[PDB]
Amino acid sequence: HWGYGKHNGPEHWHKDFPIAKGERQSPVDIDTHTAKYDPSLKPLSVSYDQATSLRILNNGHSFQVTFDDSQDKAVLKGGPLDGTYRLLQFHFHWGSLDGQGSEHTVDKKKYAAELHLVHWNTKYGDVGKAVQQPDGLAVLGIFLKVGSAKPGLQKVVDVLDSIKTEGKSADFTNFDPRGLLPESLDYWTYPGSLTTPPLAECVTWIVLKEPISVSSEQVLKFRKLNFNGEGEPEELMVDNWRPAQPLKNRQIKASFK
Ligand SMILES: NS(=O)(=O)c1ccc(CCN(Cc2ccco2)C(=O)CN(CCC(=O)O)CCc2ccccc2)cc1
Ligand SMILES: [Zn+2]
Repeated sequence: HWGYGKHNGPEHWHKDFPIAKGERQSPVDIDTHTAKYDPSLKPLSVSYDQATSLRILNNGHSFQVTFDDSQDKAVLKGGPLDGTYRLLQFHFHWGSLDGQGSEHTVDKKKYAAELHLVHWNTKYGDVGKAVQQPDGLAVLGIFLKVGSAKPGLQKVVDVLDSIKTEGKSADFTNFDPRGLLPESLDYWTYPGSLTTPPLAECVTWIVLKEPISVSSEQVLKFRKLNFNGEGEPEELMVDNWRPAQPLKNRQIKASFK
């Protein structure tokens, strides 16, 4: 029922999910002058060498690549995190135009898209239990700007024709998510939430400072996806981003001076 349109978009979500007006909702604007360097943060550890991708799918609000999280293969540790977080899936949020699409903003600047690599804290045993914990998930957020192509994204782009409509999926094995990362792991971090219903307040956000560049042709292919299912009226999957939410009683910490 929820979506991104006028009658079911983010301004309506609170009716079914009252935590939408909660104390640690995401995304937020990152005010770079107020975020404070935290020398206590340890270096991020992104260990994706053994990642095992499974499928790519259109779920009606984004497209997502899933991973086998049956074992400690692709894991995120360090930075603000205590313990080990397993990669479950990645997906994107994007705009109808290059000047919008990201969920987080930087000094109110919106990027053309935002990649979310979703990880869960293995101390809770399974992701369903983790989403009920304030420290259950860690999402690594990476901004996309339009410029040069990202070679590591092309395998994704070239299969989107096969999952145009909600409910479609395809095999997507042997995809290496390391090809989606920027050079620098400098980041901002803050406690927040899922940015789609149920908006659970279970996420440590780690947002990389350095965007990746993708080409206009790559992002154009994102915008040809459909929110609707096959055999329904075509509604292009664009502007599937939640806007910045109030920061409230939170501090955004920087890993870098
Ligand atoms: N944009 S964001 O902030 O990065 C972002 C926004 C939403 C989510 C979804 C997180 N959630 C919650 C959810 C609930 C409904 C929809 O979603 C799940 O992952 C749920 N689920 C699917 C995992 C999978 O198979 O992928 C786990 C399976 C499970 C097992 C036992 C009991 C309950 C659930 C992730 C990132
Ligand atoms: Zn997301």
